[PDB]
This record gives sequence, structure tokens and C-alpha cells, in this order.
Amino acid sequence: ASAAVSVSPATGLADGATVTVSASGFATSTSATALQCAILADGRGACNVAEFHDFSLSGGEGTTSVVVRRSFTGYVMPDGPEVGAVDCDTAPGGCEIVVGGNTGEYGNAAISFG
Repeated sequence: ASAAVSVSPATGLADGATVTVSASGFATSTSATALQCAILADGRGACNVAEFHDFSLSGGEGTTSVVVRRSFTGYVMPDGPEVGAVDCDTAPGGCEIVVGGNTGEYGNAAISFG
């Protein structure tokens, strides 16, 4: 693997919960974010802009606490129009947390409700 990624707790989640994402090992990447998006039938990148963090690496690690609500106002590209309130549980693929630098790295990790 290019870099080790792991989430703990990651199963039996409900509304009002807060996870603890982790990351270790770097070489290509010089920064790191922790964005989340809802896949639909058309596959457009519907991602929320208010749940972001964006900050440099401390040396080669960068832990951060992200919130996971049952519903949120999605945003499709800087042009719009806005979609509005859409549920994550009704979609086929469902929500997936993605971690990666500004270069082109990726490392997906799915979750599961009780």
C-alpha cells in the first residue's frame, strides 16, 4: 500500500456520533484533507462544503474529528443549481469517506449502520 489508513469506531454508528480518522506515511503528498460524498445513479460528485478542515502535516501524520449527520445539503460543482436535502441511506452505493493529497492519491473506506 502507498500509505496506511484506518478508522476506529467505524461500525454500529447512529445520528449525533463523531468518528476519529487516522493517517500515516508520506512521500508524494505535501498536504491532507478528509472529504465525504454521496454517490447517486448519475454518479455526480455531490459533496458538502461546510464539513471540511484543510491543514498541513505535523511531520508525517494528521488526525482529525469529523461529524456524520443522517442528512445534509449537497453541492454539485461551483456553477450549481443546488440539489437540496438528500438522504445517504436511500442511494445504491451510499456514503464513503475518502482521504488523499493534492497530487492524485486515494484510499476509500466504507462504514455500516446498526
